[PDB]
Amino acid sequence: MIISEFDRNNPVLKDQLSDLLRLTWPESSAEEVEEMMNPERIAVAAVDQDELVGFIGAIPQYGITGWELHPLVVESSRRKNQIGTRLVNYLEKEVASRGGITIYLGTDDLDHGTTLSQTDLYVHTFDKVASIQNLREHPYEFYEKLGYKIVGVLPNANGWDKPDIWMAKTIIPRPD
Amino acid sequence: MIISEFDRNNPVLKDQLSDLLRLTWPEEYGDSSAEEVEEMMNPERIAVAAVDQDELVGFIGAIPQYGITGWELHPLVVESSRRKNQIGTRLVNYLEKEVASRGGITIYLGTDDLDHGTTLSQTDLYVHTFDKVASIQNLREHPYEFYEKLGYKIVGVLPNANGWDKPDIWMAKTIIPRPD
Repeated sequence: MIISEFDRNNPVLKDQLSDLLRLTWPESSAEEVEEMMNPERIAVAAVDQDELVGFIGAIPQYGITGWELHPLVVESSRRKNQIGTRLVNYLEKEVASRGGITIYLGTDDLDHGTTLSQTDLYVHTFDKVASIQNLREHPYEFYEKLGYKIVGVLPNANGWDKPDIWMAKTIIPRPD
Repeated sequence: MIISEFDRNNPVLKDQLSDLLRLTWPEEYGDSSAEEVEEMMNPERIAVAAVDQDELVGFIGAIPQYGITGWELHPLVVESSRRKNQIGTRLVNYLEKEVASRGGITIYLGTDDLDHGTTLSQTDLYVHTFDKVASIQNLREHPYEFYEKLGYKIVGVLPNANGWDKPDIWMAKTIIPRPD
């Protein structure tokens, strides 16, 4: 398996990304893939032989300092979590290379995956954020293991008690 | 002065909006004004105008980011007059009503602290993040408190968003009653 910057001129590789996004989330695909091919963004591919098994992207939202991690998609396979970890690490390195400081992301709790759903998050917001528990292997803990910290929540974002969890990580050393 | 829905077929209103976005924020919309005005008039979005004597004095917009339930408040632009905060309060209230009418549940926004406007800047926000958020103080009339007076609560911050110790403050408010 090789991790490299996504070659945006391999059309079948792009269509592989578009099938991957088609199959992981039924909620089509070519339009969003073309948004992910913006030269403004960072696009990283994880390729085994000529098969695309992983893709990760980042959007510069705050100049060059703040980047949003979107999306991360890995074919359901063996070592899925390892490919995802490697892609995250490579993306952090790319963002640092361009003068980036922090990567942040939103991961939704749509079906009671965490203890932040099914509760009124405006009451003791940060006490509930600090005491979060993973109820159904929600991906938030995946990023928590890679150094990302929950720094915010959007109450009722996707419907009542279906919030978005905001996680961030500063990927370069603090100046001293 | 009247707050009403922005007429997306008014080129005169559009050019007034592009003049306001140019003059209030020369940094952002000096070259982006026609482009971003056309981006702000997307029919999926909400566009609300504040007009006094056929002059566009205020504008507020909202983007549906989470289906139709979660909306981001962007942008809010008021001409620098003595009634700036009244116009803004007025626009926020009208926008909340608009978003609720369209099936929206929560409106959220980001307000950046670039130069020590609050106590959340000029510090490592990764050290005692939520205690520093809870003990926040407005040092130089930062807009976060303007939104706090309108019912918005700080629900998150992004440390080092705009550079080291120049964070973004995330605020949210749910605009419809809790169903029982």
